[PDB]
Amino acid sequence: DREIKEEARKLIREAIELLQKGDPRAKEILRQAILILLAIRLLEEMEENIEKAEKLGNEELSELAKRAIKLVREALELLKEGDPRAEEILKLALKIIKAILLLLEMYENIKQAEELGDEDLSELAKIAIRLVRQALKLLQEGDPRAEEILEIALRIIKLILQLLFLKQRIEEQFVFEAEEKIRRIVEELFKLLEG
Amino acid sequence: DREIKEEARKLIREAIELLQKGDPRAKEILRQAILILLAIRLLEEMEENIEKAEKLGNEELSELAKRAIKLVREALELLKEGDPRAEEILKLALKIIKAILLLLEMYENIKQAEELGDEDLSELAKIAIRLVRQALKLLQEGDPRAEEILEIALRIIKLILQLLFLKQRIEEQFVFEAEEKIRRIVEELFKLLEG
Amino acid sequence: DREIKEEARKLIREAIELLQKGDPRAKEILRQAILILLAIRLLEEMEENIEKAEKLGNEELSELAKRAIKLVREALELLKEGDPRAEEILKLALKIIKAILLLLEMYENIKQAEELGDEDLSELAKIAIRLVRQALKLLQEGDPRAEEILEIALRIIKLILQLLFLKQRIEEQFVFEAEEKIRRIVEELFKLLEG
Amino acid sequence: DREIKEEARKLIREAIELLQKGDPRAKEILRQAILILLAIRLLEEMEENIEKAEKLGNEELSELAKRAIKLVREALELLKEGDPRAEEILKLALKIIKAILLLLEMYENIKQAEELGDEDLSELAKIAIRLVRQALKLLQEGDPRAEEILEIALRIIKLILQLLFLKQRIEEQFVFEAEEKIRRIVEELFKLLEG
Repeated sequence: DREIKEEARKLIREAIELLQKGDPRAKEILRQAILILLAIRLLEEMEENIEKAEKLGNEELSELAKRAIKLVREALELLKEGDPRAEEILKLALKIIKAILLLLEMYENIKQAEELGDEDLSELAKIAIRLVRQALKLLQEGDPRAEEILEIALRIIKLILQLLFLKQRIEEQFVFEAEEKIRRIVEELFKLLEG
Repeated sequence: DREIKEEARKLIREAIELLQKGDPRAKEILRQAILILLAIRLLEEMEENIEKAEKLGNEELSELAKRAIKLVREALELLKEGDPRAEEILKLALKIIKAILLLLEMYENIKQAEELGDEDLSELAKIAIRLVRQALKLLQEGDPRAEEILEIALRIIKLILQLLFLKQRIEEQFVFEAEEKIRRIVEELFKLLEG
Repeated sequence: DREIKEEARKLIREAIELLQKGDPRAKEILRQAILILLAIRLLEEMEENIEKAEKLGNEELSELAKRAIKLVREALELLKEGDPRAEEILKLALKIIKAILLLLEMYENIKQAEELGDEDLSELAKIAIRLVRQALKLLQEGDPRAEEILEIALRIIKLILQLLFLKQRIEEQFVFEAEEKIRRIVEELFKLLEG
Repeated sequence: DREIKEEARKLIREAIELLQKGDPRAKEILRQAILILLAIRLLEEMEENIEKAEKLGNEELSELAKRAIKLVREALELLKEGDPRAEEILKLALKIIKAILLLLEMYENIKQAEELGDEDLSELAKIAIRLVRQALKLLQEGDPRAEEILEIALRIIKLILQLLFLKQRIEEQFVFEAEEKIRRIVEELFKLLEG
């Protein structure tokens, strides 16, 4: 990754310190540089979240993490060469890793659900995890449906988290915000699924 | 209800574990499944809120709850078969139950107003309750005006709650946010009523 | 006012308990009733805010209050008869009274500024007060410019309050929100004044 | 500056106390007056923030401040005469000074990063500072790209601050809001850079 950080630093130097006197298009190079910086930070944190996953003891999430990591690094290596499709792939891969970290947070929360026995949330989260797996699989295959399924994965994950935070506040008007926002999430989810 | 939860689980299974290899339209089935899950949770909480209502000793709200419950369950049984109108009816019924739970919260608050003697809010709330009754009645009749009246019911209920929270703040700039949001609600209410 | 409250109650009764069996247009009457209720409450609070004004010892604000009160009551009496223009006039009068209460809050705050010697805010607030006076005068004349000037009055008042809250937080990132919202208010104010 | 404040007071007097009887266009003069008031306050605070900068011991920021101050004062003197381009130039100059104060806040925060050794943020901030320098330079030259570069300067600065506040939260769901907001900032930044 450090090599990638150095490549990013070179990109930023060319984009600004050199390119200020040159083509205004250098905004492209600047974009690539900042993108690489965000990606590097994201992977840096995710590699510790992998230790989290292993101590959380779910192999599905660990595989998700590892495949996503390799996806991102492959995308970075391709971007080092070019292939504008690398832009789309890198954005998608970062969104995926975002979703996987969010998944680990969700899973740690769902420990609470298991303690409660909210089997409804359990099955729903199972579908969510498998959905993310399907999105990762499609992305590995390059199917444009990667985004289409991923967005539904995200929306189900946010809904689940919303219900978990509502449950915790129940354990504690302070519940009104959730009763509202869950409705926007629900209707956006329906809008995506229905058309 | 549990049978309904099991039906929902079957729906999700067909929608994802099977349908991943098949028609992308499975988003429809997924939508139905998640919808059923939300509905089941909502009724589960509402059946306790019925005991709340009875201890609150208002028969109008109790009848509202019971008829809404039966509406929702009828809609679920229909959805088990099909009839795309089941989608509209189920959405409306859930919004209605939302409004009735909100009503119980409002009524418990309006206990404060009765202590104060805010007869203005009392009469206004009476109109709101009867409005909800009218919306439920129309929905029972299937008149498309169900949504039109229901939306006004909701907006009046939110306004009433806003004034109650303003009153509590008065018992307590911290009042500014209410002064703004009441204005937005008021002008949206007028926009609906006037056109 | 109490007679007006009773008239409002009659309006709501005709609008709902009677009108449910009749013309769906009853939303108009419902709107009028809710409007009258809001106005009643607003004047009820403002009459005590007049005592506030007199203890604050500014005759300009006191005259503003008295003329606005008479405006609102005249509009109510007109509405009792009809003349759809009463709708516009009543809305404007309520917004004006809102602005005058806001002014009293602003003046009490500006006591702090006088203690500080923020003569800039002092002169700006002078312009704001005179602007409100001009809007009230035009409204008394029925000039359509009443709204056009009033909106600028409001926006200057909000800006002034924003600077006062910023000053207090200065006495106290917790200042970032003001740095943003002042910018939005400023650019909206410019958009209104410039076109 | 005080002379400018007095000129602004004269502008407001002509715009309101005189102009109420005539040309509705006086909104222009009112706009100019309020604009001058904001500018004067801004410079008044920035001159102390210059002492901050010198105690912070960065000559780049000190030059930024001094050149921006002179820019603003030149623009004020021009606006005293006319040349509607003074409007654009003064708006840009104020946004620049805003960005420079924000920079000083960012730099004081980045003291934390230097303590941590977040060389990524360090290099990124270097690019941000040089970008602001470039925007100031172009503006001094009158190149219309002043705004185009400045906006990217601002967006990178906000992103950097967002990451610093996230880092502090890390030293402290409470992290969820940042994980959300950084995404909007990032995608807006990309939208600007990419088109």
